Amino acid sequence: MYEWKLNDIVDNGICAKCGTCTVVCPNGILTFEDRPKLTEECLRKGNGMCFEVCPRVSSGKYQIKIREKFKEEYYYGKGDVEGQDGGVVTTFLKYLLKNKKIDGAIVVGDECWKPVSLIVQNEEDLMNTTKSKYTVSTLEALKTAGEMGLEKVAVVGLPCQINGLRKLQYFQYLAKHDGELGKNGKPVKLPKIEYLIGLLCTEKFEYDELKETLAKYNINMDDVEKFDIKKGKLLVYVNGEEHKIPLKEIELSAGCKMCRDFDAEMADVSVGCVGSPDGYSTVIIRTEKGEEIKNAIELKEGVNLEAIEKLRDLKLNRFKKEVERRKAEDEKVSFYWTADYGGVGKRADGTYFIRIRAKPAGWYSIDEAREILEIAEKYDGKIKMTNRGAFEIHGISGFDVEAMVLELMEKGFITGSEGPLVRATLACPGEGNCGSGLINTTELCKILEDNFKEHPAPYKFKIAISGCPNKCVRPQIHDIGIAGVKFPVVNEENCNGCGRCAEVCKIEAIDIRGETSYTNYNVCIGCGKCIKACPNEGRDVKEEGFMVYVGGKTGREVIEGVSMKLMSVEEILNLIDKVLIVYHKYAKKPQRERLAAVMARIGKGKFLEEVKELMEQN
Amino acid sequence: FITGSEGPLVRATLACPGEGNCGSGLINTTELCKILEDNFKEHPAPYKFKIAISGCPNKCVRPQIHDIGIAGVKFPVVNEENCNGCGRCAEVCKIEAIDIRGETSYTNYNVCIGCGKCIKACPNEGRDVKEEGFMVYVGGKTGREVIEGVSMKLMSVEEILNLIDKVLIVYHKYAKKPQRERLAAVMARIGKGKFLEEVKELMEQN
Amino acid sequence: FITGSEGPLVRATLACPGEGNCGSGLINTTELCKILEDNFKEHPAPYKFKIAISGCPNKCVRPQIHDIGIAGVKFPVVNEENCNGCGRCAEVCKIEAIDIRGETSYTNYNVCIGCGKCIKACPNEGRDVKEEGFMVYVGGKTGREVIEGVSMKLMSVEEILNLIDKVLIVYHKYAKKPQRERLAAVMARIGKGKFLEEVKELMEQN
Amino acid sequence: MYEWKLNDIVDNGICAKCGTCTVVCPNGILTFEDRPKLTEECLRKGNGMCFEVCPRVSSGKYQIKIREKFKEEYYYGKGDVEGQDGGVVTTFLKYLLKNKKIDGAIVVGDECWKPVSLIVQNEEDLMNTTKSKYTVSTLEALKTAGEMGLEKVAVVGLPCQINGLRKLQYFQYLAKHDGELGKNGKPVKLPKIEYLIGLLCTEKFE
Ligand code: SRM
Ligand code: SRM
Ligand code: SRM
Ligand SMILES: Cc1cc2nc3c(=O)[nH]c(=O)nc-3n(C[C@H](O)[C@H](O)[C@H](O)COP(=O)(O)OP(=O)(O)OC[C@H]3O[C@@H](n4cnc5c(N)ncnc54)[C@H](O)[C@@H]3O)c2cc1C
Ligand SMILES: Cc1cc2nc3c(=O)[nH]c(=O)nc-3n(C[C@H](O)[C@H](O)[C@H](O)COP(=O)(O)OP(=O)(O)OC[C@H]3O[C@@H](n4cnc5c(N)ncnc54)[C@H](O)[C@@H]3O)c2cc1C
Ligand code: SF4
Ligand code: SF4
Ligand code: SF4
Ligand code: SF4
Ligand code: SF4
Ligand code: SF4
Ligand code: SF4
Ligand code: SF4
Ligand code: SF4
Ligand code: SF4
Ligand code: SF4
Ligand code: SF4
Ligand code: SF4
Ligand code: SF4
Ligand code: SF4
Ligand SMILES: [Cl-]
Ligand SMILES: [Cl-]
Ligand SMILES: [Cl-]
Ligand SMILES: [Cl-]
Ligand SMILES: [Cl-]
Ligand SMILES: [Li+]
Ligand SMILES: [S]
Ligand SMILES: [S]
Ligand SMILES: [S]
Repeated sequence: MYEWKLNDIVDNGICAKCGTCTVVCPNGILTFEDRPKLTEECLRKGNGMCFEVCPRVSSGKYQIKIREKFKEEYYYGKGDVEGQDGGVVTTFLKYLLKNKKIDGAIVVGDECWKPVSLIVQNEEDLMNTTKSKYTVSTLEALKTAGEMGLEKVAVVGLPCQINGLRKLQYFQYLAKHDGELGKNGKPVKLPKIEYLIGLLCTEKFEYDELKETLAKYNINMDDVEKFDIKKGKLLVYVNGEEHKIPLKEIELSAGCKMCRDFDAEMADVSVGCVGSPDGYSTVIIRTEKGEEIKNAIELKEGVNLEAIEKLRDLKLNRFKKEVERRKAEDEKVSFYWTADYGGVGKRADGTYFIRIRAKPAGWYSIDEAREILEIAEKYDGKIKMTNRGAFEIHGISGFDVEAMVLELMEKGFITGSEGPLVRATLACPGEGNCGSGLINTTELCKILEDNFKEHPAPYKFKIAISGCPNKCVRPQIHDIGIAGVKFPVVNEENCNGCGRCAEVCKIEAIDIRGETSYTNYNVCIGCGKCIKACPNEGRDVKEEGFMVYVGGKTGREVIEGVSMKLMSVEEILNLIDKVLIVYHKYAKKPQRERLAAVMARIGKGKFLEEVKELMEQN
Repeated sequence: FITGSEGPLVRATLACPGEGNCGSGLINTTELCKILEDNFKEHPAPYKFKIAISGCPNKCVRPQIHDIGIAGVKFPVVNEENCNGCGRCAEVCKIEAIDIRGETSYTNYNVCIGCGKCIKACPNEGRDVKEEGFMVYVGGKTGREVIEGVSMKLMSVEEILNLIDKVLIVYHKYAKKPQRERLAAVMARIGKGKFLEEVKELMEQN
Repeated sequence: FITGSEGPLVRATLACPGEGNCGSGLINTTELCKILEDNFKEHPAPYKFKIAISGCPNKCVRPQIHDIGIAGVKFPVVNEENCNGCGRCAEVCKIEAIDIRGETSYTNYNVCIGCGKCIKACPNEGRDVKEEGFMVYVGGKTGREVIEGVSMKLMSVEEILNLIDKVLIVYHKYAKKPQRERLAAVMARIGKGKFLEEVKELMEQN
Repeated sequence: MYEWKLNDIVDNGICAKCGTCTVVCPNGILTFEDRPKLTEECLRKGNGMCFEVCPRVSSGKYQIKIREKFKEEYYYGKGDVEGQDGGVVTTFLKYLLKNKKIDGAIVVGDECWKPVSLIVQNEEDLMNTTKSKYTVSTLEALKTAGEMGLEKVAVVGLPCQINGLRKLQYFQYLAKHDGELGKNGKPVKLPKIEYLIGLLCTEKFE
């Protein structure tokens, strides 16, 4: 009926039926019935925020996870309400409402097992939403919460819903622009999602399919008191009886076959039954927001982690079997999980490139280079050497990306230097390799990489380290630049005006006069060459070390960083850490505002003064 | 294998993956790089001489600060009959050159860098090509000093070959300090307009 | 009295006292300013258009960031038979372009800006005139942005009048936003080399 | 009454009743009856192109005249049709139509001495517009010509109308921006005003 880009996901059985896309539309022309659908013509043909938040187009997982910095602490517990298992989810939501942490909760109730998305603002309304509904649910109450103007909500969701809503939270980083403007010039109205409470999930069903399946076992769904999925069985409690149906005999919603995420790995806290005794819920705490559940539930340790891990593996194997089937039948596949990994980019022709983060100063062992070539050959890749000294492998099929990246990681290689984060530090050969080198660039590069590699930033962030003021790797137009320097001072007792030093100074900073020489320090760049060329011990070291620049860049615009001063390695590490903090503080446009643009916007002195203050608190 | 790219001569030409490889690529950077290498590799110059070719205005290989720089460009012009003000193109323009107004859109050509992104993103055939080709810069460098080359104009491959040949001749004519004076230094010394005028004259005799 | 120097037109030309008034002056700034005013005062342009004339490279009236800039210059060349390496000239060169060596001296022409002071300070007729005249810059501004104009070359007063006339014509031709696009913005938009090439072609038809 | 800034001119007896303001509105919410009138709410409260073309707010005459570079040659004559005086205006308009110099003429007819602004495209319709109508006239047919898509017109106007239409021609120089965009994101549709034929005038009556 209407042209809509996501029809590619929905019409080919890849859609998770999570409901994320239908809550973000600023024109309100999307609704979720049995699937996402347009209620009228979209002038963009679906080229917009719906498509951009869809977790089955692209997971966004790597860029989200490096920001959330997930932990993984395993507990089990029970609350004080009768729930599906322990009543933990509802008890936690009651605690968050009581303590004014949220204005409401987005939860799933039911009308005779037909799920309904609800915005609940009080304990009484929350009590109708306990228990699992094992059929397609939506997130539509998020739109209602936004119409009501609620500031903050918690959302309970299946893994696919958690993944969509993490893309919503991180939209500016993943889509690289602000939320889509509607016809009236304004973005969609939605509450802030303050807590993401995830459910473990192996599958959900279409309501009609479940009801028909039950009818085959002479069960009237309308009469069921409770459903459960335990140990490969659908449990059905009706008329005071427990009925078991093997899950193998029930058709799952088609999109669950394309699913990889069992335990809602991106949630603040994930809750399930696997791994914990009956009557308790398993609780996997991953973030500081999730850590607040400790205040709501008396938690215990002793989870059966292997029971959880086996379901992770079973779900992954199901996904792999379905992808292989689609490959064999030439059916549509959306390679949404390529974004689980750093260093993966999509080429113009729909295959991918994999960037191996450049090693310090571009040194590679022969064995290392041979290993890269062997992996490239195995996957039909083509070698491209980048201008930061990285191997980049081109032409990789979406079907091979994950396997190849994992093989590279097993051999010890890090894929990365892509996306809004600290890119591979670029250093020259430096002292003891290049005859002009004044500092150990390789080791400083290794130190900077060890401390900051792949650390997130509002936009790409690039560091360069040159061994001398020739600045071959261009530190004076990098976000942070370091250049080795060694300034001379003439020794009056020894210099005899022989004249040799002036000959090696290409910038002509030396004045040979009578029986002596001078240095013009308004021109001298501290290359140290005159000190090394003098045969008469006529030039001593005035000052030497690591010269530092902050706030430069190339690309669309050339900006020279602000010259700072000579700094020690400890000071440089402090500086980089605090620059990243102040950049985060003031950046307003992820994936658009480089550090130099933030400094320009707020004032170079103001930005540098705040960095110095944080450094001194360190 | 050819050992080289050292000393006072035309160094290895630096090109990105370009069109058909990078999703942003607008020109065949590899083939143009091969052409420039075939014509000028290891040709002597008063000092090191570096050429760069970027596939689009993101300029990853920094052509705007090379002795000679080329950047692929593709400028848009809105088709008033098709554009409906949907708003999608403005979302892909990171430098915010696009004005969405009512049922149409506009381009601010004092900001637009000709990346072509809006043309590719439009779902309604609302943006056509205004102008496209190889944008050329002359007289930049990095190293001890950062100098942005003089923006020239769009040029054909044949014109670029003529230009590079003539730049090298005029550089040799006016350079006085081999191994110290880059092209940018010679242009600064004698006047950028004087230098480029003489290059143009030699190109026309060609 | 003429009321003016306001709106989108050629504003009052700004000149320093120059030769015979300022001790550093090398050219007759008052007369050149009078000539430019007589030829172009209040002439329309797409946006304000400002000319400055400095008497020497100190550039007190800032010709290097004006729409058209002129600076008087006088470059030295050492008279090898007369220079005795006394050292006086180096003392008056604030930019330190002079190398005193043994019984002679040298000038670093990658630094010398042609102020002529060494010629005047030498007591031994050791420095003669290498080159002198009106150095010209095109396409600078201050205000909301700082832009340095493109260095051209030394020009005659006859050539400068031709240049200004043709710059104004090419500026009109390519300007799209009256009262918003300065000359520098038009040059940036279409390419500095492209703009200056068109100017030269019109100058040659004159 | 709908808020409209040009009410400061109309309500204080300064309005010339030329009609210029009511032809430029890109939303078509201005009409001219006995005076300029808003037919619905203006979101800008009249802060826009109507006010910016009004010759009684600011003449713009200096910036216009330095561009038009008016001469002043005096003649008298008669055409070949019966007019007010010599029939010169109608004859000239008949010549411009016949030689395809314009697609139509904006002229003032009458219904029993009530003036009516007309867009005429042939000699037959032009002949009903001879003679002076000494009461308030408008320029409203410019809007019709714009709706019809006519490329070029001639306009006959009283001095105040000529002054307003010169501001329209020079809008970007005087208002310092492009023509106002309507709610649909597009500017007003008007023909290019290729000829402005002014009438001498000491007064008009209600
Ligand atoms: C591979 C590489 C070019 C090369 O030929 O070597 C590259 C490749 C891309 N760059 Fe870059 N950039 C690469 C170095 C650069 C550099 C130079 C550097 O980093 O030393 C710059 C300018 C220096 C700087 O940024 O300070 C650079 C400035 C950009 C920009 C403009 C950024 C800006 O702030 O102006 C973009 C576009 C954007 O980010 O919007 C971009 C975007 C890209 C993308 C990801 C665009 C795309 O996919 O549509 C390109 C991937 C194509 C591919 O096949 O890999 N690339 N890019 C370089 C990889 C370096 C590495 O190993 O990590
Ligand atoms: C290998 C390399 C650095 C790297 O880590 O990758 C390099 C290495 C040297 N550079 Fe460079 N330059 C290298 C790229 C650069 C660049 C970047 C570029 O070319 O894209 C620049 C600045 C960009 C530019 O020049 O426009 C650069 C600016 C210099 C300069 C200063 C030139 C100037 O005009 O300011 C010198 C010293 C000199 O020429 O006096 C220099 C001198 C040198 C010498 C030959 C100095 C020496 O031997 O004492 C270094 C050789 C050391 C070695 O181990 O190879 N190198 N050098 C780069 C080789 C590129 C290639 O494959 O051909
Ligand atoms: C009087 C003066 C300032 C002063 O204290 O001396 C001046 C006064 C105004 N300038 Fe200016 N500008 C004056 C020299 C400058 C200069 C310096 C120069 O011309 O040497 C510049 C920057 C140099 C340049 O333009 O290259 C300058 C850049 C501007 C700008 C920004 C232009 C730009 O392209 O960025 C504006 C605003 C605009 O044009 O939009 C402006 C606008 C104005 C206006 C007309 C704005 C207004 O009326 O709202 C000011 C009139 C106020 C008044 O009381 O006169 N004025 N203005 C200067 C008169 C010079 C003369 O005698 O002709
Ligand atoms: C379709 C589905 C499949 C599941 N599969 C597994 C599994 O394989 N293994 C496992 O360990 N656990 C699974 N669970 C989770 C488990 O059944 C319990 O829901 C979980 O342990 C929480 O129990 P509780 O007593 O603490 O929560 P309660 O206090 O009972 O609260 C239950 C919460 O679940 C939410 N909810 C219920 N149905 C839906 C739905 N369809 N979509 C979104 N939210 C919903 C409600 O909004 C409510 O907040 C699944 C749940 C669902 C809905
Ligand atoms: C209100 C008014 C006052 C005038 N006062 C003087 C005066 O003081 N001194 C003087 O020398 N001449 C004045 N004239 C001009 C003069 O009356 C003749 O119109 C002029 O000489 C042209 O005559 P014509 O035979 O060549 O033109 P014609 O061929 O007769 O054509 C006359 C043209 O006048 C236009 N026209 C008529 N009435 C109006 C109007 N109200 N508004 C705009 N356009 C109109 C018609 O469109 C037509 O094209 C005045 C005209 C008007 C309308
Ligand atoms: S208006 Fe935007 S969010 Fe809505 S369906 Fe269209 S592209 Fe999607
Ligand atoms: S996976 Fe979710 S966000 Fe994507 S099309 Fe389906 S319901 Fe929409
Ligand atoms: S298996 Fe669960 S988390 Fe996955 S698509 Fe299905 S309902 Fe969503
Ligand atoms: S920056 Fe200096 S030490 Fe490093 S490769 Fe270049 S010349 Fe050698
Ligand atoms: S510093 Fe050394 S090389 Fe230089 S003039 Fe003195 S003695 Fe000679
Ligand atoms: S340290 Fe280098 S730049 Fe400085 S005087 Fe010595 S040779 Fe010259
Ligand atoms: S310059 Fe453009 S085409 Fe080339 S790699 Fe960069 S983003 Fe791609
Ligand atoms: S050019 Fe295309 S993407 Fe942009 S507003 Fe117009 S129809 Fe939409
Ligand atoms: S071509 Fe690029 S810079 Fe220009 S308007 Fe389009 S997206 Fe923006
Ligand atoms: S620019 Fe030179 S001649 Fe003019 S006042 Fe200044 S120092 Fe004197
Ligand atoms: S040029 Fe003159 S002032 Fe300079 S060292 Fe020679 S004799 Fe002395
Ligand atoms: S002309 Fe001036 S800048 Fe040049 S060497 Fe003489 S005193 Fe120095
Ligand atoms: S919409 Fe604009 S032109 Fe029309 S009355 Fe309003 S301000 Fe005036
Ligand atoms: S444009 Fe003319 S009719 Fe309108 S307010 Fe001004 S003088 Fe009056
Ligand atoms: S005297 Fe004539 S030109 Fe003046 S306002 Fe009246 S009608 Fe217009
Ligand atoms: Cl998912
Ligand atoms: Cl970040
Ligand atoms: Cl040579
Ligand atoms: Cl003009
Ligand atoms: Cl008037
Ligand atoms: Li010396
Ligand atoms: S990049
Ligand atoms: S180099
Ligand atoms: S000004």
